[PDB]
Amino acid sequence: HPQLFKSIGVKPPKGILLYGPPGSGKTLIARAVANETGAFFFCINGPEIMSKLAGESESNLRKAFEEAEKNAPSIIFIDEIDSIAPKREKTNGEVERRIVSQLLTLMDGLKSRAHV
Amino acid sequence: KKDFSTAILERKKSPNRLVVDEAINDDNSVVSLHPATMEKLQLFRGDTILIKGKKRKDTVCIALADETCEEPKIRMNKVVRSNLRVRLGDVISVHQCPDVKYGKRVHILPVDDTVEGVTGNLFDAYLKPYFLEAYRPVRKGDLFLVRGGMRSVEFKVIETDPAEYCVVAPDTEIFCEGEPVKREDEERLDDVGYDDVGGVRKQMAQIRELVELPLRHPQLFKSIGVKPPKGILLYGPPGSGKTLIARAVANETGAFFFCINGPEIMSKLAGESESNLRKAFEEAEKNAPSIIFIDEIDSIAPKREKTNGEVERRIVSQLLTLMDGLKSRAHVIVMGATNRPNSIDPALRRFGRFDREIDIGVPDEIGRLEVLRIHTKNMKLAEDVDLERISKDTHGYVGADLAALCTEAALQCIREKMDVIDLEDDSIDAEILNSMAVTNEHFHTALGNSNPSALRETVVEVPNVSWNDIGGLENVKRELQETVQYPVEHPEKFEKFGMSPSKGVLFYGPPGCGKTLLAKAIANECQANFISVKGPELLTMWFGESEANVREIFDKARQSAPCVLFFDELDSIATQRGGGSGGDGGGAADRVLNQLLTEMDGMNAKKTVFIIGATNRPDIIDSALLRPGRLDQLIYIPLPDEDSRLNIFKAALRKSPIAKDVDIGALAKYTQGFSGADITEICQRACKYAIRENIEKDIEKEKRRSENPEAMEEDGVDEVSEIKAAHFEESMKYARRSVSDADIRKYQAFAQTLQQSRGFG
Amino acid sequence: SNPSALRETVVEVPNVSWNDIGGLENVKRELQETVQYPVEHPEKFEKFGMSPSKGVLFYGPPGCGKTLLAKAIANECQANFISVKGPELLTMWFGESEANVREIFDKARQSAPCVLFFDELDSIATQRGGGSGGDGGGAADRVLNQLLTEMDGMNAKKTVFIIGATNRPDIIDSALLRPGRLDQLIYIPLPDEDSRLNIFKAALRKSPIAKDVDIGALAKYTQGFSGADITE
Amino acid sequence: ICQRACKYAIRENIEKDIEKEKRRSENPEAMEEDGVDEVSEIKAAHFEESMKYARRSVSDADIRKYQAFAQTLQQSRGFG
Ligand SMILES: Nc1ncnc2c1ncn2[C@@H]1O[C@H](COP(=O)(O)OP(=O)(O)NP(=O)(O)O)[C@@H](O)[C@H]1O
Ligand SMILES: Nc1ncnc2c1ncn2[C@@H]1O[C@H](COP(=O)(O)OP(=O)(O)NP(=O)(O)O)[C@@H](O)[C@H]1O
Ligand SMILES: Nc1ncnc2c1ncn2[C@@H]1O[C@H](COP(=O)(O)OP(=O)(O)O)[C@@H](O)[C@H]1O
Ligand SMILES: Nc1ncnc2c1ncn2[C@@H]1O[C@H](COP(=O)(O)OP(=O)(O)O)[C@@H](O)[C@H]1O
Ligand SMILES: [Mg+2]
Ligand SMILES: [Mg+2]
Repeated sequence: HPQLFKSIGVKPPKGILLYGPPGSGKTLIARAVANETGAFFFCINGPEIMSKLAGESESNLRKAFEEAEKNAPSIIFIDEIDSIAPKREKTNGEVERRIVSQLLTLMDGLKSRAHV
Repeated sequence: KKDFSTAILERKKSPNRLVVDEAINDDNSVVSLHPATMEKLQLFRGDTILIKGKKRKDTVCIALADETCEEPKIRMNKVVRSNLRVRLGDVISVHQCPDVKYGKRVHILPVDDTVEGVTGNLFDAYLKPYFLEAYRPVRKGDLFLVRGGMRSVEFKVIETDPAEYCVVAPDTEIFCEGEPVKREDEERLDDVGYDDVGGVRKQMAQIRELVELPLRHPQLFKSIGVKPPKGILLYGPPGSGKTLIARAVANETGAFFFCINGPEIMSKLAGESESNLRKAFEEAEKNAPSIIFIDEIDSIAPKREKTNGEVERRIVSQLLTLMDGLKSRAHVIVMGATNRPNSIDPALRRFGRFDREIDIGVPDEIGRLEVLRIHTKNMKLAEDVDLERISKDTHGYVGADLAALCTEAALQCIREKMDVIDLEDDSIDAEILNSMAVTNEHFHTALGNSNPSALRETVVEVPNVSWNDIGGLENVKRELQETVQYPVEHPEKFEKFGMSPSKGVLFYGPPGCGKTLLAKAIANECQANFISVKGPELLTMWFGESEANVREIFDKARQSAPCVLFFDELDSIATQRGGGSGGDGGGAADRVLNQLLTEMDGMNAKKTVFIIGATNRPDIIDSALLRPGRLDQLIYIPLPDEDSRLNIFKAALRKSPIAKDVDIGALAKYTQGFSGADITEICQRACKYAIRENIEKDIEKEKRRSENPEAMEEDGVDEVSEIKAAHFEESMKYARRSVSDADIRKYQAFAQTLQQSRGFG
Repeated sequence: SNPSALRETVVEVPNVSWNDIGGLENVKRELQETVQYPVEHPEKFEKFGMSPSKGVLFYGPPGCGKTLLAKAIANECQANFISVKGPELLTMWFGESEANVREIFDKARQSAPCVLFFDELDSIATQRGGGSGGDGGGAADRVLNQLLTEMDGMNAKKTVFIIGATNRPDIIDSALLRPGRLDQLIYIPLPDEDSRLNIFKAALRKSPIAKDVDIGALAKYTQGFSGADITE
Repeated sequence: ICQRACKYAIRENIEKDIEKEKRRSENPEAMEEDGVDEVSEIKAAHFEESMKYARRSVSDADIRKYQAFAQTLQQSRGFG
């Protein structure tokens, strides 16, 4: 129902961060919402993206974002952001910095909405 | 004289610019002036004039005359004003167009939102009848509204021949050329202008003086002979409006823009960033004048110690080498946004590189009100939104948090109306989908449902606490005035005697008497920026950030002169250096004390930045802080007496109703030597007893009325409910003083120890 | 089987009501008019102008009915009750460390309204005297200052109440008694003859009692006994 | 003491200046008379006012302590 937000004039939020104890139902809640709302759900696992070779991880993330923006409406359930985007107290891994910056750039370029 | 620190923003009066307001005539190409305006401008009947508005927008309109119009107003209708991106009460320039040049290969196409369910043909019923031989001036891109019946069809002028502007003559051969322009054209709603940045009127003034003047007036700088600065480095709390200010000042000036991003460059693989930066700079230089906004510059040039990465070092070196090469003087201005001035690699702070630094701090009360009024110009507000109280309630909210608050308020307003709307489909009724106006209750709910983001930030403020609501202490007030205001307000007269006043005061006395109140009041009266720093904050931030705060506090106090820096609770750190001290905590306390002593020996050398400290027990204070300079001046804050107690009682009860039989003088005589804050606690306890009595009475009356429904509304209504003598009698009997006679005797003993001048009476 | 998240924080509404305690009638009235009214009837105070006080320090003999009082007031207010003891802060100072205390207040801020409770303050609120400071064993230098800094920011929030308890009112530092940080002080006394009668009735409410036992005789016998001793 | 006298003198100077300005403002018919601001030197009244508040930075025991610490190094006094 985008009509309400068109009439009252507010941009709906475009990001949710579920956090809680490990094994408490976060993935289940996300999957239930995706299946109940009938949207084109898309899953990006943490270690799965982080386990691939250099250069391939950015390609996978870019492909996933483009595919989600291709079949609007869509959802991109990034899983375990702790693994792929850790807190940067001190790190030197070039692949880690590249993947974090790629995620930031894609997230900030997502502002063209199209129900993502 | 005038304050010229913000001398660029204000307009200059001219007989060529007028004010915009409403009119009567409703033709798409007419505006009604007063004949005196035409006489002053040497304009006549039927002339087609050019109107120039905000964000470099302009149009052509036919100017007619009427006596009802006022000379300083233009009487602009709604459609043209919408095309000019202005509102009533703004300034619009006027000129004359010599070349009408009726168009030949014009193009006129409609808009999607008005052709939905269109009645049918628009060529022979909407376009030709009202624009053939109409001689209406037309400018490319104008969204003009026409009616060929009940339906109003907006039209966008895709193309004209001549391209800029023309007149719709019968020579125009175009029909409704099929394609309706979608609303996406207004999706890029002319990006950001200047009215979309509000709350900061000095930082924007500095940015304008550094950017818009070099790129639009090289004559002044060439005449004076000064080399204008290139590097600019915005910084402030995250989400406070840095990128927005940069876009506002770069899009309004009309210069070539180039928005480099931090992670965007960093995301690319090694060996490409070094090429991307060089290509970006070489492209920007080629299109003088040029602005290069490098967002999140802290990501691509971090502190070298904090990275120890080869690729990071290489990209930093490439950036430095490129930046030093901007001396071509080809009007290339670099603006590197960040949020921590201490986290940037210091090699970028040298001369030639980023050297001007501007702090986009958190907005104040008027700033928050202005941000709210800017953001709520689209929501369907109700007729009871009181934004002044909303702005006053919110403290520590940066602009982004205020935008989130407005969005949350609208979401709450939608949620409150969830009873009627279904879930399978929507659009149950236009009227039901209408109304739903956001009232004050939604704003209160959203304010209670949200959190700030700048509570820990040092709020360099200008307190509103005046001399009043303190009471008594006339001698201390006058001594503080002579110590503070005169060296700031009249610095030239002290040169006549050549005796430079000191730059420190110490406040010692019983715990709680208005020690911070006097400092805040004098800062308010001098209108100097006030900074409140406490001992616990420094002690915890030492372990938080490895003592990278104490120098920063003095730097932020020095960059805002005049300033009355205030240290509260020196008793934690400023204790004398005992011989039995030990441990990490004592070491940290002594390190903080020594760092403070080192900084005060340079901040009190010059620059006239005032320092006032307050301590609860003076004899335990280290004797280093009483040497000449630093905190030499000593002031004792006494316990208030009967007259002062009456004054403070009146100040406390000024904001609350009081019964006329409560002899406040009898309360003053009732108390003796109380600790200032205990009087406020007595007032609060009286208020609590009064509230309990009033709520009990109301609940009993409601229960009585519910028990007997037939008892209609009697004359009994809630009165003023003044705090009567019973409340004070019940409260004062629970009084518990905070300072025993031993503490005041110790303070008096110390005061007399210092006051060796007792024999000079 | 054993839980995997037993060490997680506690956010709940305790089931203890006024009837679970007895003898503290005046303290019941005072706590009601200090906690319940400022949240459930807020606009009256701005009607009178002066703002209420946020924070209450209980002091009394060990085991005399302090924690039960906080539970009861949280139940009456129907606000989330977050309980953080003394040693937990010290052991987290070497776990999550510096940010840990902040996190607690954040979970107090996001779960408004709340009644944050600090028991065993004597372990951390030792006075900042001449012998204060010390190494990592002297947490009174770090956690006390961090707690003061965090507590000075809660004044802005309308309803996040702070309650502390301590058995050693003498050793408590003086920075926790200035207005803005635990302004009010309440003395929780040892239950007296009527109070001991009520507490014995409350303790034995859950179990059958023989017909030959007189509660009054036990109450007169047990004069000077705290609540924990009656329960024992 | 000298700085206190200077500050009191500047207080007197600003008070006199504002008094003259108010007198001129009242009945603005009063033109620019010959009462121009004088040298405004520090007067004996200012010094006497300041003297009544000056403290004493050295007690009666520290002087004797320093004298003893010096005298223990001056043990040739008995043979001088
Ligand atoms: N709140 C819940 N309601 C119903 N089933 C649940 C709930 N939480 C967990 N489960 C079930 O428990 C199992 C594991 O939960 P799952 O949602 O897969 O873990 P998770 O919380 O996603 N793990 P983590 O990534 O550590 O947060 C599944 O079979 C779920 O159906
Ligand atoms: N002073 C301001 N005036 C008007 N709008 C503002 C102001 N400050 C922030 N905003 C609003 O804040 C929203 C987003 O803030 P923005 O200025 O984009 O964040 P930022 O501070 O640039 N982020 P970063 O570069 O990550 O520090 C926009 O919708 C702006 O309208
Ligand atoms: N004479 C007074 N006039 C106005 N307010 C007072 C006075 N004395 C005490 N107070 C009140 O007492 C409170 C604390 O007093 P203060 O002197 O700030 O204590 P401290 O010196 O410990 O900071 C203030 O909020 C103030 O409103
Ligand atoms: N008024 C009371 N009614 C019932 N039990 C009480 C009462 N006061 C204390 N108790 C008993 O005291 C115990 C809890 O004491 P607590 O409040 O934790 O004291 P402390 O905080 O000193 O440990 C409970 O087991 C309870 O049975
Ligand atoms: Mg999971
Ligand atoms: Mg930015």
